[PDB]
Amino acid sequence: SWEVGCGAPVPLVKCDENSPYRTITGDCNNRRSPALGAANRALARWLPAEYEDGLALPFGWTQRKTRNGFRVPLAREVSNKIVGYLDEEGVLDQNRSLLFMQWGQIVDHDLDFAPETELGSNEHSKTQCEEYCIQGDNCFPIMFPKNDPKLKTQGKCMPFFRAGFVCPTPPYQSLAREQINAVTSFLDASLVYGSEPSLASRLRNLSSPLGLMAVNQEAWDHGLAYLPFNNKKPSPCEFINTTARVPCFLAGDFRASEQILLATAHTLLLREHNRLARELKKLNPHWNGEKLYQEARKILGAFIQIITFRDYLPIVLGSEMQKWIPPYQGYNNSVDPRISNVFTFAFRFGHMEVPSTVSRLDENYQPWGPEAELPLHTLFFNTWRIIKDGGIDPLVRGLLAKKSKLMNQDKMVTSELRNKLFQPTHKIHGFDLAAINLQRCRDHGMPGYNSWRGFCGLSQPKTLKGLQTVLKNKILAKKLMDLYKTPDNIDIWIGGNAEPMVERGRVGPLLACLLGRQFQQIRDGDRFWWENPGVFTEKQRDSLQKVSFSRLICDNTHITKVPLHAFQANNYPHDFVDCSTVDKLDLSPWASREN
Ligand code: HEM
Ligand SMILES: *[C@@H]1O[C@H](CO)[C@@H](O[C@@H]2O[C@H](CO)[C@@H](O)[C@H](O)[C@H]2NC(C)=O)[C@H](O)[C@H]1NC(C)=O
Ligand SMILES: *[C@@H]1O[C@H](CO)[C@@H](O[C@@H]2O[C@H](CO)[C@@H](O)[C@H](O)[C@H]2NC(C)=O)[C@H](O)[C@H]1NC(C)=O
Ligand SMILES: *[C@@H]1O[C@H](CO)[C@@H](O)[C@H](O)[C@H]1NC(C)=O
Ligand SMILES: *[C@@H]1O[C@H](CO)[C@@H](O)[C@H](O)[C@H]1NC(C)=O
Ligand SMILES: NC(=O)c1cnccn1
Ligand SMILES: NC(=O)c1cnccn1
Ligand SMILES: [Ca+2]
Ligand SMILES: [Zn+2]
Repeated sequence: SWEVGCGAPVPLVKCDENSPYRTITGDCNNRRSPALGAANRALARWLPAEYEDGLALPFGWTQRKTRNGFRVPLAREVSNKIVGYLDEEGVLDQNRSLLFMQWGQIVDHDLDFAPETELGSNEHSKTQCEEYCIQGDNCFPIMFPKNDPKLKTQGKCMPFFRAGFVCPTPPYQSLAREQINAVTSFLDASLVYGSEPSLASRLRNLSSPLGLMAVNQEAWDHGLAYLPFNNKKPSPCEFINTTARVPCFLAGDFRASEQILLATAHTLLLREHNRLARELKKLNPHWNGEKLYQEARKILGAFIQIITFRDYLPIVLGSEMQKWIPPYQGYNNSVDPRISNVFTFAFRFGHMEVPSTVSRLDENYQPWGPEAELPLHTLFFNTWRIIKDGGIDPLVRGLLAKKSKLMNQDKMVTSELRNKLFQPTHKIHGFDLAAINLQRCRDHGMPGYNSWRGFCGLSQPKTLKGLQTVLKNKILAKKLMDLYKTPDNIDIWIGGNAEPMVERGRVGPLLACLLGRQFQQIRDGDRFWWENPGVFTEKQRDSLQKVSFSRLICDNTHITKVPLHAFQANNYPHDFVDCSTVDKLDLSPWASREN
């Protein structure tokens, strides 16, 4: 009965089966089904979508329509009563660097992107939603509850537009709405190179046969490269400071400039590609542009995969790492490599790891200048602070020496994100990411908390006392029950993040299962996984095994002192060393001798 499937909007595929390299769109990875994992196709559904009308209306759209007999609470009311807090003191993670939060953002970006629908061009459809808060079509405004401080200073709501969906942009009516993943599902550095041919070419430097990525020609970081500017107007980065008038950066991913430390991470990755390309050129003078670029791109992809699976996932999943991601056993073409719609919400556990401020530190790892520490919100879409205020080095020192925020049942998300988020085209630092996450969860037709608990083989609390035991928190379960009248209605983003973290990890049991299962598939179902026999030669793998985020910093910045385990909390100068005692990536095995 279940159909072969739709996909009118989706592009046609032709595959070079000889190709030793990935496509930019992800197509051709799986040979039997070439479109699996490819960008711009529907996110996978691990469970049937749950919409108010079974097809496309989110729960909460029709006021009179209940979910399981109860009205769903406003996303902003759950944010105000459960997610927010005042005191930032004592909220830091004693054993994770700020780099741990940032890498999580980088990895998410590489894997999934579900952009708001496109209809606002030559239209006030976007202007109206914002200006008048009238719910309709793609406009699904986040209404402020009665006692909300924002009602007094910001109006009746926060604009919010429904995510883009496959086939008709216009709503379909026989089968459940499926949201689109605009990027490639493989952990493949698509955030650096782009997931569309159109964008991938624009990022390259084709003026020279060196396989380099294009760089900024208007500014340099003490001779080091910056990413090219996106000269698209309007620009949110110019808008945050019309006097500095510095635009956003142009990277393989559309969100690169959202916050200063993400732009910073993208810069290091870009520098790495060119550094690898230059190096390869030396060793194999005979290799042309396409060759160099594809080879450096392939090494960068492996670097990202290694740092992620070897350093990052174990300290996220703790004790559950083995359970869900057993040691590698090779490529399995039977595995669905597609990112699931629920994983795009599970991975948002990172939102509770973002601290309230960002620091710039000098070569002594001491405050750099008079305004060295800055509130996070002044840093959304902020490029000028990097270009006109010291480059990226002082920021990278902060990523190593400062701490991530620790998830806390009583202090979930910092007000820098919960009350002062800046959204492009909107003019103010007054949005709420936590509310947007909850409204989105509904937009995507997410099944509720207990459906996912069942999916992960975990208990399904039906009462306040039952929920109290699962969350090991009486007061939190009581607020959740007061808001959602049954655990069955609790949105997965908030339910999953409310659970106490597993041993040696940073997420609860439910998230560990959703995340673990996804990463296992991402690895096992990738024909181009770095450790799959034949992708790299065995000597190349011996060389890749040494990659480290410390080495990445050393080779692409002017920082000469770094920790050996960049993700753990590290203090200067004790946990820091000279870049000379740190393993280098040895590109000797890439010397291809032919004659
Ligand atoms: C200051 C740092 C961060 C900012 C400002 C931020 C901001 C945002 C915003 C504005 C959205 C779009 C929300 C929506 O429209 O539904 C989003 C989505 C998302 N965020 Fe974050 N975020 C940050 C950190 C992170 C971290 C550390 C992680 C992971 C460890 C992460 C994971 C995600 C994921 C998976 C999505 C959904 C992406 C997609 O599939 O569309 N975020 N973030
Ligand atoms: C594309 O690559 C060319 C060649 O590397 C770049 O041109 C040069 O700019 C460098 C700075 O990296 C100068 O030192 C040289 O005068 C030029 N070098 C050569 C070998 O000609 C060009 O800037 C690149 N274009 C973009 C947009 O990145
Ligand atoms: C926007 O960017 C400008 C340009 O850098 C900032 O102006 C600088 O800030 C301090 C003075 O407070 C000085 O260190 C710089 O020399 C200033 N330059 C100039 C030309 O004034 C400005 O503070 C930023 N404004 C906002 C709102 O972010
Ligand atoms: C390959 O993947 C399929 C589908 O997920 C799975 O059932 C099977 O056990 C995997 N094969 C091996 C050898 O693990
Ligand atoms: C600090 O973190 C690392 C993992 O990154 C771990 O090996 C070490 O035991 C941690 N220390 C404590 C006290 O948890
Ligand atoms: N961290 C994120 O996933 C993100 C960052 N900026 C915009 C949208 N999403
Ligand atoms: N924060 C964001 O959603 C974002 C990031 N980059 C470009 C546009 N929007
Ligand atoms: Ca990808
Ligand atoms: Zn310098």
